[PDB]
Amino acid sequence: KTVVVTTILESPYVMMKKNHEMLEGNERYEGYCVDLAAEIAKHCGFKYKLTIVGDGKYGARDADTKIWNGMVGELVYGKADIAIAPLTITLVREEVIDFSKPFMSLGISIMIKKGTPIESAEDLSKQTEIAYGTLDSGSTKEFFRRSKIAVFDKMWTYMRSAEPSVFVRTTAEGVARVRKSKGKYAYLLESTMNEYIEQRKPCDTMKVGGNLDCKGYGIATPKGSSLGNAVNLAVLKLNEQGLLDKLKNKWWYDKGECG
Amino acid sequence: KTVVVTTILESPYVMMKKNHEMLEGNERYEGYCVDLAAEIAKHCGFKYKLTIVGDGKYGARDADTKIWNGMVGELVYGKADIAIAPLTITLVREEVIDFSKPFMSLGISIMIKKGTPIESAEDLSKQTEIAYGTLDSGSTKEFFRRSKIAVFDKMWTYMRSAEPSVFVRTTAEGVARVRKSKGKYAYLLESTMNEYIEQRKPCDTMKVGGNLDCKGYGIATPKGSSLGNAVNLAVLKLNEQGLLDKLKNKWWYDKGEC
Ligand SMILES: O=c1[nH]c2cc(C(F)(F)F)c(N3CCOCC3)cc2n(CP(=O)(O)O)c1=O
Ligand SMILES: O=c1[nH]c2cc(C(F)(F)F)c(N3CCOCC3)cc2n(CP(=O)(O)O)c1=O
Repeated sequence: KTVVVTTILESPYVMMKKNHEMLEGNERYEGYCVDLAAEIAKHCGFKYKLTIVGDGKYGARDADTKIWNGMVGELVYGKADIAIAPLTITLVREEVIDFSKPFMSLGISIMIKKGTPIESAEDLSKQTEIAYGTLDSGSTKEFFRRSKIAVFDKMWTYMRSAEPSVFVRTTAEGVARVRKSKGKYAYLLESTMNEYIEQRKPCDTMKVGGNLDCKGYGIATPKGSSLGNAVNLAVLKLNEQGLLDKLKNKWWYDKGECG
Repeated sequence: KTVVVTTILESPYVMMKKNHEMLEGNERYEGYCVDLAAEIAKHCGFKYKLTIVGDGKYGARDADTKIWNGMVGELVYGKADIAIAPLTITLVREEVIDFSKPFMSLGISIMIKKGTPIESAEDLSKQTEIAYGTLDSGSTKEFFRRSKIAVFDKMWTYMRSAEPSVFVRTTAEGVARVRKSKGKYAYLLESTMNEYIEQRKPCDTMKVGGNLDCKGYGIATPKGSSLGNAVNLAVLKLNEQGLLDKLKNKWWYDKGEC
């Protein structure tokens, strides 16, 4: 009764150890969610095997085929018993899977090259000298579109029609575009990923302002899992105990490069 | 067999009906959490008695006595089986009681008298001609103490050492102070209460800006309640079904006045 854990390769949640070819099983991996899985496993009392989600995806309905992909699909279709990953708690996913209480809280945020005279989304909306965009598809792009909040709809008005296109294909593209643009491009992305980059060499980016919305990552189990309650109580206790905060400090700041 | 529901009189969550002296039992009360209690009950299959928390409080641990007051205390000390109320999910409360998934999302927000040239917290930070404050003790002032976001810490720098005192003794004081100052005082309070007041006569306040943090209201049960699981699944399904949004629309906007 070894529990199959599905997860995803995304720094610093799960990463390959430098010498991973020499190692086997769970020892190939390290990261925030590697450590979290061990704590949850400990608290619930199960042995487990970490597996990387086959298709590299978090989980969406292939839009017109009704079939779930990513880690969600691995749970609904019985290929994994638990997902321990930065998986966003959403209502469409709650229709088919269960989430624990959030193990991390995050939201959309602004990344700038340090010295950029921007402090907030309002600041970006009021001005055109500094360009700004988001990933070229995903929740952050989707959030600005369907927002009705005036500051956010003005931002969508600007980004949708800007030329050259202010959207980027990957997080790495957005970040390179911030560092290369002399402080005249700003990037909208998840605060956790933003705080992670601000601790990476060459330490020239910074997160500014408060977050623009409220999301959480939760641990997911298939509906009717016998683990659901035990997992939820583990997260609650790990959160109360400060362990979640200690793991965040370890992988973001202890293992950081800019402190 | 009848479960005791503790809740609090807080408009529009639970309110006395116009003719409450004429009625008995659960029919004396009405509101968002009155209707929610009915849905939770329906979904979980229990009869229930609505009772108003004896001391009118939400729940805190007296530092000197270790004793909980309010609805939290009524759950932990066995006076109630469930709280169905706008009770904030917090880490100190989760140590002693269980919360369902949130049935409502809210945050700190800015209430303005209409016509005040303020649109955001940053705006308030850059200026002093318009004063601004919060309740004189509680989570919102507390959030400003420990903030490290630049705009929010500059605000706290200002508010702590301001004269006359920008803090107020009750929400009625803060709201009356917004209406009394023709737009030269701004009040920081929960987004839900802010949106509620903006739909009530005399329709002179409004919520401005986005929320400053992320909080949630949850249904609470004593630790080890057999209802904990049923309630959580009920809230999830009511949320999925849109009932929580419909109840918000009903008590905030359908029954609004502006
Ligand atoms: O559940 C989800 N969890 C996610 C977790 C992450 C992060 F932890 F930051 F890695 C990200 N990153 C966004 C930045 O580029 C790399 C991936 C995306 C996620 N998405 C897709 P989105 O919400 O459309 O962006 C989900 O759906
Ligand atoms: O659980 C809690 N739920 C609360 C719910 C509300 C309301 F908004 F009415 F629903 C309020 N306020 C009274 C109305 O005007 C401002 C907000 C306070 C609450 N508090 C104390 P706080 O956290 O110090 O603010 C709690 O502890």
